[PDB]
Amino acid sequence: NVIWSQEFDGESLDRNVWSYDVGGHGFGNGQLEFNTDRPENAYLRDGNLVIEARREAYGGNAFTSARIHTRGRFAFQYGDLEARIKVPDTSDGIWPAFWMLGNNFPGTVWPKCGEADILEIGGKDGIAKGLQNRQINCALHFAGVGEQKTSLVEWFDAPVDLHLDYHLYKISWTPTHMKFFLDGKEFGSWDITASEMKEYHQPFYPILNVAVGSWTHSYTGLDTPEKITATLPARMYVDWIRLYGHPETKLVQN
Ligand SMILES: [Ca+2]
Ligand SMILES: [Ca+2]
Repeated sequence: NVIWSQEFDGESLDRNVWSYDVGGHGFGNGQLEFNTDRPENAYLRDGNLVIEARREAYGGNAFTSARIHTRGRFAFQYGDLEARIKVPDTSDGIWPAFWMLGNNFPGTVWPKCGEADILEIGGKDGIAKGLQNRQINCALHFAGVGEQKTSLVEWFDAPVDLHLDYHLYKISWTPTHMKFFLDGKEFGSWDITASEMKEYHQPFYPILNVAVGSWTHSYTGLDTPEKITATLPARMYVDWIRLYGHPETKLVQN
C-alpha cells in the first residue's frame, strides 16, 4: 500500500520535496566531501536519482557530493520505507547512506531527536577484511538511559557484491520494533518500547548522501584525500523510495 513515493522520473530533483545540506565542515565525522546543491552532484536521469561524488577542488575541500532530505515536506511515523539503490564501489573511501532523523531535528539536538540508519556501507572493518562491497550495517542512535548518546549497530556480510546491481533497502517500523531488510530478508531488529526510546514514536524524515572519508576513529578510517583510493566519480543510483503504509501510520506533508 504505497501512500508516498519519489520515483525520480523527471529531469530535475523536486525542490518542493527535497532540500540540500550544503557545506564541507565534515558533518561531525571528519568527512572530506563538500556537499553542494549543484546539478553535478545530484541529478535525475533515466528514471533514477544519481548522487555523484567527485574528486574536485571546491570550497576548500578535495571532493564534492550531495546530502539531501525531505525535512518540512515529508515525514512519517510507522510504516515500511524502502529504496531501490545501486551503490557505487566503495573501495576504500566512499561512505553512502540511506537513513532517517526525527522530525524535531534540528530544534531538538542530536541524538535526542533520534536516528535510524537503514543502509550504511564502506566501513573500516569491511576494508580490513576485504569485504568492501558486501559488509553493511543498520543502526539506531538516540539518547539512552540518563539522556546520553547510545548506539546500537548490527553488521551484515551481504552474499553478493552490492555495487553490481540494484538492491532493496528497507526499514519496517511498528509501535514495538524497528526492523531492517536487504532484498526482503531481515538482517537487523530492535525493540523500541523501552522508556529511553520514546524518541522513536514521532515522525521521521529520510536522508540520502554519499560521503568521502571520515576521521580515523570514525566510519571509514580514512581521514585525508590521499588515503581515498576509491574510483571517482562514484555514483549512487536511486530508482525510487516508497512508503508502504501501516494502520498506525501518520503522514506529515506540511
Ligand atoms: Ca524510477
Ligand atoms: Ca531517549
